[PDB]
Amino acid sequence: TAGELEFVPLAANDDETVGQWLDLMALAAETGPRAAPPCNVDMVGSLRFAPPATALDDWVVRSGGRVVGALRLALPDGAPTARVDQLLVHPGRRRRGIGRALWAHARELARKHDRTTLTATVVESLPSGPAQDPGPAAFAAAMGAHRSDIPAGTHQWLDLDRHDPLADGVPAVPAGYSLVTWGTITPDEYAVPVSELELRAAQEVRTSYARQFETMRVGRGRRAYHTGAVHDATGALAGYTSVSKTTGNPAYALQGMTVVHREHRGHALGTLLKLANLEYVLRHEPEVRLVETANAEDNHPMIAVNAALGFEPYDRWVFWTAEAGPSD
Ligand SMILES: CC(=O)SCCNC(=O)CCNC(=O)[C@H](O)C(C)(C)COP(=O)(O)OP(=O)(O)OC[C@H]1O[C@@H](n2cnc3c(N)ncnc32)[C@H](O)[C@@H]1OP(=O)(O)O
Repeated sequence: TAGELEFVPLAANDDETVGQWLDLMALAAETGPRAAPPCNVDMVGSLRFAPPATALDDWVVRSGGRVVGALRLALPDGAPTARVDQLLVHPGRRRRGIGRALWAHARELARKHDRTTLTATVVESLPSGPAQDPGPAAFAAAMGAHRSDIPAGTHQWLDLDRHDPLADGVPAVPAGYSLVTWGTITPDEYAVPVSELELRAAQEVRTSYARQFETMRVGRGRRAYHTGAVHDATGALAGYTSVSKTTGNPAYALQGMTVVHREHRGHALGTLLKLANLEYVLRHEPEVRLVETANAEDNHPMIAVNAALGFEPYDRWVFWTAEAGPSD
């Protein structure tokens, strides 16, 4: 084992290592999937602000005193899994065993932390979209992982220079409803409704958990655009939608989920929300051209509604699991 590679914990206040890790990512992305390039604010931020009720176990591996690879695990409280958020080898040092060594490290950490399975997201090909590097899938299989049975993510791209869903402007707001907007922090009055929109003083635990996500994203320098639909006669939150923007990459943005309350369906609110919030976005983020989103592949309509707005299916986010295995 030892000699060639050194395992070192990745720590936010370690400027040099952190720097070499940002560079590794930058270098890797040049020959990785289609993606917004890593944002350094977002990435250094991901070392200071963890998601709620989640422990981060981050590592770097070195050859000759330099970072040649990285492993980040997310450990959700209570759960028996360890999510592999990053397992990355310098693109000029692949096929020497590093990945294998990182993966043995991941299992040893899962085991130590009382987790029985590792999960990962692996980029693969869509049945008829553009062929993707098969390496990461063959690595996964070779580590002993299996394709899980939860349906994969259909990962889509809208490109505003090839289609403008706003060509006819934003549609008419249906009678009885008004629109509202907010930024990175949910207004006090919609906190509870947002959190319940898709379902005592258990609301506080909920509201507080959501607030930790919102601050995580700000800590990571992300801006966010929300549009809400309100039912005037009841003042109920009928639906909302969002878009997330990293400090980096002025041309890129992330399209979030669109939610519409069960009792307010049938009024094209979903398309209204998407279109109106996009208008909102471009007004403050005029350089945005490339918007990404992802849906459960098994839900064709939601995907279709996105296609109608010009998002095209690009690549496939497949879920894998593996056993942490015995310590003994
Ligand atoms: C669950 C996961 O972690 S999936 C991987 C997620 N990470 C990424 O996609 C990030 C971008 N890619 C990378 O960093 C690298 O391509 C990754 C992580 C494979 C790193 O792998 P490396 O360090 O190059 O591979 P490594 O040398 O450790 O092991 C490869 C073993 O797995 C398989 N394997 C690894 N890469 C490949 C590949 N590109 N094509 C085919 N088989 C591969 C082979 O069986 C290989 O066996 P060995 O050479 O005798 O033949």
